Amino acid sequence: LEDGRTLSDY
Repeated sequence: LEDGRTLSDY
């Protein structure tokens, strides 16, 4: 998805 979605998570 996105790192912004969740740092190194998404």
